[PDB]
Amino acid sequence: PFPVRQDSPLTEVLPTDLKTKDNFVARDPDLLRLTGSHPFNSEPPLTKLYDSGFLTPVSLHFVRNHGPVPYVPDENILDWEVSIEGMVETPYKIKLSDIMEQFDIYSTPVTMVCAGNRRKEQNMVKKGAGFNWGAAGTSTSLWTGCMLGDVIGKARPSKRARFVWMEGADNPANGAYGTCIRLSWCMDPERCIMIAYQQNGEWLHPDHGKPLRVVIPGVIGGRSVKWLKKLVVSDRPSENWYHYFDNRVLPTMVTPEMAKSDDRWWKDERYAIYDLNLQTIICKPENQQVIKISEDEYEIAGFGYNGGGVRIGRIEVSLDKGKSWKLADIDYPEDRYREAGYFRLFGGLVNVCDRMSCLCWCFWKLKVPLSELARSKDILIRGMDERMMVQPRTMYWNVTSMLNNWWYRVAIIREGESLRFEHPVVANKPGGWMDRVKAEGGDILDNNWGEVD
Amino acid sequence: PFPVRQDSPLTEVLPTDLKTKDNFVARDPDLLRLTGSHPFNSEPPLTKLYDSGFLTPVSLHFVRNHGPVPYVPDENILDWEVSIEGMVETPYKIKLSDIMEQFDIYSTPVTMVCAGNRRKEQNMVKKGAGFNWGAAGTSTSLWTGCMLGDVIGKARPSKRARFVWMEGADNPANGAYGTCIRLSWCMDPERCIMIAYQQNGEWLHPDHGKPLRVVIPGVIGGRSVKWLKKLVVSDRPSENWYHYFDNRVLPTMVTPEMAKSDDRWWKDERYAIYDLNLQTIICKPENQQVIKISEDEYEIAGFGYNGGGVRIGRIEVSLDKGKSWKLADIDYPEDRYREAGYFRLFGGLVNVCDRMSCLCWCFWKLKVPLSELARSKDILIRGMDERMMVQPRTMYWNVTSMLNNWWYRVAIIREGESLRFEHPVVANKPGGWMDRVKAEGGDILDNNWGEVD
Ligand code: MTV
Ligand code: MTV
Repeated sequence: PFPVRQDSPLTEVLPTDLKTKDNFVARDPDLLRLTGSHPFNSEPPLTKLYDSGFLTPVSLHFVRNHGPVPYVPDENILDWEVSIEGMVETPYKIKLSDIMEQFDIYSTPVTMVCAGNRRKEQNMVKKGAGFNWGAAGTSTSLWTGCMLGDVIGKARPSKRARFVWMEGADNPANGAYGTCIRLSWCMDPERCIMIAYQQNGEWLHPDHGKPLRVVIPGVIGGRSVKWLKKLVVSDRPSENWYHYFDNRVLPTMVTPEMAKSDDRWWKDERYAIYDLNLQTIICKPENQQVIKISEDEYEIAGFGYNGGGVRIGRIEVSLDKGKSWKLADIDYPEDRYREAGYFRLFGGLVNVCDRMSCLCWCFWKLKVPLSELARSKDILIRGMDERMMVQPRTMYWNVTSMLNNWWYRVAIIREGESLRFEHPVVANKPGGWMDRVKAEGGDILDNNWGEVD
Repeated sequence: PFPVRQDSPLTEVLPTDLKTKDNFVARDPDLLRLTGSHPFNSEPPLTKLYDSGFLTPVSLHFVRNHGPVPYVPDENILDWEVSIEGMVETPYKIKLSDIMEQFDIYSTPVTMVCAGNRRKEQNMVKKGAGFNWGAAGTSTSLWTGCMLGDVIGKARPSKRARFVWMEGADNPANGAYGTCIRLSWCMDPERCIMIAYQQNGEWLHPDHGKPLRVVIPGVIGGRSVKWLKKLVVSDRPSENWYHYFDNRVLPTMVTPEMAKSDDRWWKDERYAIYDLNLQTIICKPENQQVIKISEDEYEIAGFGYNGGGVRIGRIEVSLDKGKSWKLADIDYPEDRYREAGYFRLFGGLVNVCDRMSCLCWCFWKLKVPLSELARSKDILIRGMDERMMVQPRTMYWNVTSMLNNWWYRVAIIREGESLRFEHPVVANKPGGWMDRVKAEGGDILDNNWGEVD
């Protein structure tokens, strides 16, 4: 009735991982390494992400590890303990077995996305402090677990409390990875924030937080803390190093030099990222794909996602550099779950039907004549949400190069009787229109995306 | 400790109103008529809106009446009845006196804004179906009343219910003005949706819904139904004519001719406006203001507002056509109320302190050297919210020309030793850079805002 998937979890640790601190972690070879062999930060290839459909296989899900994966022995897992302390009436410590036994379990489709997705495009303009991501720093899954809200609810947060700090078990360079989320979001059924212990029917792979993680829909991955150990109800935001010095969109005029040499650019919550911005990405045609000109339709296609559970109302494609726009047909598989009423899946209640929010990505398609693309220099795509907030033409360059959501552009190159298509960049190799434009010497932030007229 | 204001309510009915169906309505002469003498749709002049500060005087508050104001005798007011029916357990009818006596009362600062604000700018490009608004289709007030949520709560909405229809007592051309809002927004303390019977300490003026109206913060005025009579809890959106055929941002490529000749462009909720988009507006320098060049700072200034209670994180000004940007200093008087804890005002609880949302506009300032403006063709301004959603460069032209939130541009005209400044348009007269550009024959949607280089 709606998408469901569980695959075989991988066994083979790859030679590259055998040589590394994560020597016990079986990882899909198709994932594209972005900080070398370790720590593991990866995205699937864009075509495999799209071709997988609404649900990304666990093994192709993107990984973002700031440091090494903490070793977790399966024969002890159920006793994995999490601490609920802070501005509560009744602090307590709960183990996973007791999470499972005492709280209502749900299973829920959730798009995850990294703050960094589409970062390389920023890097091509001006190299910042972050490693390249392509456009596939997103993956969608079914997550099974309880509601953070219920766990936190049980300790009786005080009236002055505003934030739930989360802290993991891992040990990145600057210590335990930790950040926070707002308390009332935890309490809001529409946001549906979980403590998850399964993903696409399987107990968590180590890269995805085994045994236990927070998953915060409509919010950057950065706030979905893996290998969860502490939850601290508080009146103010986290003071973890990783809350301050990562996952912020600093004002465009702030330079890497200014941010290195002034701590307090990082100490204003106004630049701290929670809810994602609206992104739309073109997947068909693919990077470097060639197609013979004819009188036929080609189905341009992609996906889009948004923040705060706000639905994307329209996706629009221009072949004339944004002078005119064509309305794409959007598909929202989350509505399949919504339409379907209550189900039990992987031992959890499927209750999207209780909500109106869009916690997941969606897919769009638009057929145009190959002959219309023949007369075009590019495909552009943008989305607008139900707040009538649209993606910008202009790039918002920022130090961490996060949340880069300016219109995604695929260049159309005429070659005799065919067309070749270039995406902006490939995640870990050259091969995009941006690579070309750098060789030509174009200013990518000019009004023609750095190209010649 | 925070802004408070109550003024004398006006008595004098103006000659123009004496001649009209609204012959009993005392109206401020400084307001600018936008559909002639009647129905009354007006905005204050931009400088008076800004100069009034955080709280707009009631008399200068903007009015949007689709038709005539229903006559309400003060000596009966308390018995004004409202009907709570629909998918509830216990339908009931409550009169105002009993609203006041039985529900908790609150007093709350709320920015209102019309869907149509900044519409003329769209009209200058291509004339649509809506009457010109300038940039002052917004006003901020203290509103006193109960929570829609509590009223609706008392009837016990059913589990399948998703929407609260609202219907007024007035009789526009197509009958009772009605629309809706989502039920869970009604239940959400952060949204803080009221049934208000006072405004800046005074019982409601007739233009603002006397005796009773809904006020929905962070949402377009259109959903804040005046002269309230029915509330209908329902599983699906309103079917009022005014819900369908007003207050929608139809896809840009949809023409007035296509929308006239196809009903169903208006029957997709995805284009129905609720939460406002992010707007920033420049108020200083004013329209046509002249200033002598010197080595002095000038304080560029304005306001901004956003939807869904999402704070505006940054306001940025460019003097170089958006190549570089300067960070403005934002002031948020709503935080004054937040910081201040619990108070009683006009018989209502001031409890912004309970919330983290921004339901109100904010003010920004930026000092630049007059000599830097001297070398510029324009001031541009944009904002970005805490969802890292920024206003667009590009205009989103649409049939009703609503929610036009592309960067607001003030042209700088060099005249010997002074500078003259032109805002895009004046609400009800010529006098802007857009008027000039139309006389020159410029394409306002081109990359130089229709101007010559
Ligand atoms: N404990 C912990 N350590 C991390 O380094 C860590 N990184 C995260 C980021 S930062 Mo980003 O907004 O820079 S995307 C993202 C993800 C991704 O989870 P995945 O690896 O399961 O896809 O989990 C977040 N949770 C974390 N939790
Ligand atoms: N009963 C009723 N009739 C209206 O014509 C009507 N118009 C509204 C609109 S449509 Mo717009 O998004 O086209 S701004 C706006 C306002 C403005 O209220 P004000 O006149 O008190 O400022 O109230 C809304 N509520 C209404 N209520």
